[PDB]
Amino acid sequence: HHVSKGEELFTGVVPILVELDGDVNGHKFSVSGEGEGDATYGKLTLKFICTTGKLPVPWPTLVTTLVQCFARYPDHMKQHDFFKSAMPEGYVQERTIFFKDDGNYKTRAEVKFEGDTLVNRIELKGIDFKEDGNILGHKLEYNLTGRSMDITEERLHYQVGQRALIQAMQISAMPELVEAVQKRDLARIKALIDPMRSFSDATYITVGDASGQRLYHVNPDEIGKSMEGGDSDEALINAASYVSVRKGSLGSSLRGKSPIQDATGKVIGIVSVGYTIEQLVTNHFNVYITADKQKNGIKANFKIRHNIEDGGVQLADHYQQNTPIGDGPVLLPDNHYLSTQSKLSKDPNEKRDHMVLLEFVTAAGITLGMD
Repeated sequence: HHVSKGEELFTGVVPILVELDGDVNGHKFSVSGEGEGDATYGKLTLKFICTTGKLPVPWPTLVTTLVQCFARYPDHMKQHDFFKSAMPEGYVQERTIFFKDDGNYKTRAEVKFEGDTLVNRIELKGIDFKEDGNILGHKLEYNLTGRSMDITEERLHYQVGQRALIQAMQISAMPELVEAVQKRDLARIKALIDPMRSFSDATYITVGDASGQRLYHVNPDEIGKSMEGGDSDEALINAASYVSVRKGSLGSSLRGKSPIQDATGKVIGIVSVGYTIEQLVTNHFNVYITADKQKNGIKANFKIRHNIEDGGVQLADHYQQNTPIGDGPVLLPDNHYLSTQSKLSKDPNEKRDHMVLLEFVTAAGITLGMD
């Protein structure tokens, strides 16, 4: 064998460490990140902790700064994966984030493998911020919800379906859920699904009994009523796991369904993990990537509109540059983009100022080429 380099280092789950040292208008802070990435699904699960106390800036403005080497590049685009090609020596990621009518971030980061762990060490410098503004004043919603009805991205819709079915099958197989469904323990079911729902980027998780009556729902007034859509019988009766598109109480949604079975294999319930069509076509950002031949790397210029609390949008104009750390050859890609979806949540057992991040990054924009 040979030592793994490039995409060979991302064939499985890779531990992640993130270290941010920030300085915004003299307010210094540091963030310690911890998690893992699975480039097979473009999946990132990270937990960030402010090791200096309170964060002087909103957590959503640090998401982009706080590892696109875990992007899910399809087989026909793996020759355009600059991020992985620079591994393990890694790349330098530089950004200037212009917050409209406010200050700006300047971030320099080294994303490289340190041992078997992918590490993102960032230095952030923020200047010209107004203390009463949306950033220093903590006036932004705690989310990173996209608002771009953009492309057909058919393959990406299937991937969320795969993502929904993986969750539905995993949740339906949980022994604590099976026992709670048997005893019809609504409070126990709620206690099991609530944390997973807050972490998951899915719009909803629905738990039904053997006849399709809801034992759990995002709206408690829907508990006890029948599930809506007419696509639950194949799991309730035939014990099948599948993906379907039907209209539920929350509208038309892309949903993965799996039966809940006791030890004898008898169907006792059903789990439905769904993504509304609205969230499916809107909640995402496209990081359009182009090659920078002279600087031997890539450039990225995208926009993020942080929702201001009680109305308004705070534009965060990103200008990104990635250059290799080593001298080895790197993939200079054709024009493409990274479809990124983020779900910001909180650890209920964490007293320190923190942010839990679930993130899916998928490369697209280059067809298979069949003419």
